[PDB]
Amino acid sequence: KVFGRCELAAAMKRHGLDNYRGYSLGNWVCAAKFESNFNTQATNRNTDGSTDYGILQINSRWWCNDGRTPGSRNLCNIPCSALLSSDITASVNCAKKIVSDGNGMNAWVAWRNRCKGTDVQAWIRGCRL
Ligand SMILES: *[C@@H]1O[C@H](CO)[C@@H](O[C@@H]2O[C@H](CO)[C@H](O)[C@H](O)[C@H]2O)[C@H](O)[C@H]1NC(C)=O
Repeated sequence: KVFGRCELAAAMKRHGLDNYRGYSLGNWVCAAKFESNFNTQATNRNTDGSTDYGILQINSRWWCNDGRTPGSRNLCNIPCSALLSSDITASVNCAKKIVSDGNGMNAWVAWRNRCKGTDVQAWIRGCRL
């Protein structure tokens, strides 16, 4: 499913991401925009053989099991395919663990490179949240 900008903002807010660990909602919407372009089915292979999954492009090397990343970790205790669901719940719960992992949103390279330090509020502008 490809979410609408405000549609995703609403879904994320409902799942308690607005200000989770001090990161305002716009940060999360911005990260999703550049990581997957709001598409829950996004997958991208990484250099070391692992793969990123979902709207938030979560890595199989550490967070989920895809059965093909020899010696990876599954810290979110879920199969990576669960991160591709039109229901973002699993992606949100796993992201909550990632952002609390000590490096905040820097875990998301698209966020560091294109969101961090910008007017992230523009991303939820116009939405009825
Ligand atoms: C993207 O890849 C990053 C590098 O592998 C990864 O960051 C690592 O996460 C580890 C989690 O146990 C640990 O904190 C390392 O110090 C850190 O470099 C990051 O989590 C990945 N991002 C996502 C969204 O999967």
